[PDB]
Amino acid sequence: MKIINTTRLPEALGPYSHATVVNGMVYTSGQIPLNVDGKIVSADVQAQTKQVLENLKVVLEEAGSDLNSVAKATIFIKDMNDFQKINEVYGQYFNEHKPARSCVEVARLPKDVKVEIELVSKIK
Amino acid sequence: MKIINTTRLPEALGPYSHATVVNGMVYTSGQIPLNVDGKIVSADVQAQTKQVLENLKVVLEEAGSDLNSVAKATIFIKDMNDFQKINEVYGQYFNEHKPARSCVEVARLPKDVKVEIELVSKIKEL
Amino acid sequence: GAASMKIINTTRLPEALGPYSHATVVNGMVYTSGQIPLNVDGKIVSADVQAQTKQVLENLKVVLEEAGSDLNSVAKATIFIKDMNDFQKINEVYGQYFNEHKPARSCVEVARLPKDVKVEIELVSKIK
Repeated sequence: MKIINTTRLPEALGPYSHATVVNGMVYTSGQIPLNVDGKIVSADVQAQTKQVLENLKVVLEEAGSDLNSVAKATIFIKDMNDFQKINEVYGQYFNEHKPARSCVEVARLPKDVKVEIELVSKIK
Repeated sequence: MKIINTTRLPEALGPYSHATVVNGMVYTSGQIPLNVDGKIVSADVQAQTKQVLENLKVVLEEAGSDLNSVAKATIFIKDMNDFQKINEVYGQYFNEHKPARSCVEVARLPKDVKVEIELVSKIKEL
Repeated sequence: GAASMKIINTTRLPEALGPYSHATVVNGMVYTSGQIPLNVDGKIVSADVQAQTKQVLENLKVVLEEAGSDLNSVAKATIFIKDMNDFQKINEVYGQYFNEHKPARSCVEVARLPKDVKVEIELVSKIK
């Protein structure tokens, strides 16, 4: 069991970590579109999707993995009408390597963000 | 990292794959009740549940797993008042083998379907 | 032919009625079913959200123990909730259980939970 916490990201306040690594796999926390100051970056859903994926890129790096090693993503979104915008940004991060995915519209996310994404990835 | 795609499902057009296999485990994408032509098969929630599970069966089999090898299912539904009906269909597929599961009602699913199911399963004999 | 794993169903909790099990153990990981706040008699324990969160975490402690795991071995939790206004109260209880070890987590507001409960939690854990 390894605990992954990096000051390269907005701190996990309270009782969670950015990721764990266990049995050769990285389990990330859900990322939301905060910058390193813990501010929501934009109201724009594309901009939020980018911040999320950038944050996750960092977690994967710090955990000993990368984007091309991701097995599964779960995308929780506030509006399914944003799906095409989100998908466009997501497809910039997952271009050649295409993980398994689920995407659902939830009722509400932390801090009223529009998109939250969690990954399961293999250690390199 | 093995990427799984099967021509018995509608083509993964978009940045995903029907499933991946990593460390002897299969992670499927969430399946929705589309046939191979990308069309929703029925409005009926039981017919949708059946199509989801048949779609998952083909993904598992293409990956070298099967429904009896499932570790965990997550069932996202549009209406909890349909739970017992969805449950009845799911129990026809998971009769002998009873994996772990969660089931929650979401606000909306892709293409306004009523049910989406993802699975984590183990590869047979390796 | 089926891939080898251990199915967990303990008499310490209300039976999983129908086509699921309390947990599975596969390739050194425990996958729990989502736990809702049912008491030893199978009933919703209380309307209070902190009582429900306690009951969920105590149920999950049971499942993890019976599977050969423990809270210190959890990789990832997902907390599904009915109302983000309960998050502070839920988090206060969660943090009492995950005080020394802090797993990866996601928390989302869903439209509805089984039995109209306010919180449901699932875990993925290592064998201890």
